[PDB]
Amino acid sequence: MRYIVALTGGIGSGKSTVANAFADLGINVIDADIIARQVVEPGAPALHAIADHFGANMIAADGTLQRRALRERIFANPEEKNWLNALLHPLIQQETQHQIQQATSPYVLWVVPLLVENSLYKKANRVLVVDVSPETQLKRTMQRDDVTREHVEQILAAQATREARLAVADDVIDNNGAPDAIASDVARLHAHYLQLASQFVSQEKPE
Repeated sequence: MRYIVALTGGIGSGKSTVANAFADLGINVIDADIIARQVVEPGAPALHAIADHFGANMIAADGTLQRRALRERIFANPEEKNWLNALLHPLIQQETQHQIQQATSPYVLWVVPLLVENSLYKKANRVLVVDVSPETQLKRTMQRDDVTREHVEQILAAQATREARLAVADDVIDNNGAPDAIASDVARLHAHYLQLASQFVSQEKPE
């Protein structure tokens, strides 16, 4: 049984930067997006039901998914998008706990961009939020993606607010100024998490 520390943050908060810092400390990272990408890769059951629902030509000859192609027709008929979820959802769910169970580190870092939006913090033991100013969010996204300021702002208005994230955070790490000052905080958090991880299974009283 692994202690699950969930990580989340808005677009451009540098989630990857924080996750890698924990990775360097020996923690296994389970990214929610990679999980989502794997359940629809060659061999996966999800490919099948896709061909049965949307169509046979949904899956290329080499068995791989026409990922960027499917993403089109779905947003062309967004009412099926909900369907394409009841299918992948339980699978994502299964793969995620399968990889939590496979981790050997004292605790795992579960990076969930939509932690707040999908209330996935209800499945975490600890919630770490990487926090930055909305300004920084705009800045970094206007460079790493080459988009207008009103394009990112349009995204921000679609994700949970900064405050909504802080409302469910157990720990918060500041990341709006050089991916190096992070070292200090991660080390602190990491030390505490090991502490929590080693005691949670047999702890008689909360905290």
